[PDB]
Amino acid sequence: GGLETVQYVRTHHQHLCRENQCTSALVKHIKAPLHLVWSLVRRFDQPQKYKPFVSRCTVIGDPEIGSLREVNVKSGLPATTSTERLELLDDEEHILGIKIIGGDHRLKNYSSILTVHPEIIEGRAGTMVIESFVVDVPQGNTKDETCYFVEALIRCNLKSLADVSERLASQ
Ligand SMILES: CC1=CC(=O)CC(C)(C)[C@@]1(O)/C=C/C(C)=C\C(=O)O
Repeated sequence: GGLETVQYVRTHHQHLCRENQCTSALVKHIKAPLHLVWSLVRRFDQPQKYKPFVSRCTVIGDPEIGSLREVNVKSGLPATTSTERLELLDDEEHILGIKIIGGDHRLKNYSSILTVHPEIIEGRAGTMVIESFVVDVPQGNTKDETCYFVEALIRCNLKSLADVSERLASQ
């Protein structure tokens, strides 16, 4: 199911990419009810409640579909700021899509789709999160390098999402 979407994206989808584009998917299992995980992920205006590298986020007006956020990130990264647009938010089906449309970083034409799914983990309510992205390969890099570096960032985000969710769940 999870491993299945990951194999389809890394193979079929990667086959569909432009030569200067790459794509992958990450799966994370989280020992918390879907309501808790979804309540964190859906907050387009508050990524810093679980994304470890976001220092600041500004949204003017309601964080509704089509809005923009400006995020500042912590020191130590090849970036200081990113402007991102909310492309999709479906509270009934639990799907979130974003596109990065500006900033001083190296990710051009980055789009992500994140979905959240209910499951059982050791006889308890759990949640599976799948996040997939497509992004351009910056000039002097390869698809592999770009994918692995972006994957590291998403894994940090989903691990932190899991930690926060499971902490909240134990209450
Ligand atoms: C942590 C970081 C480092 C960069 O080099 C680019 C950028 C500033 C966009 C970024 O916020 C990337 C965040 C990503 C890929 C996904 C997300 O947050 O859902």
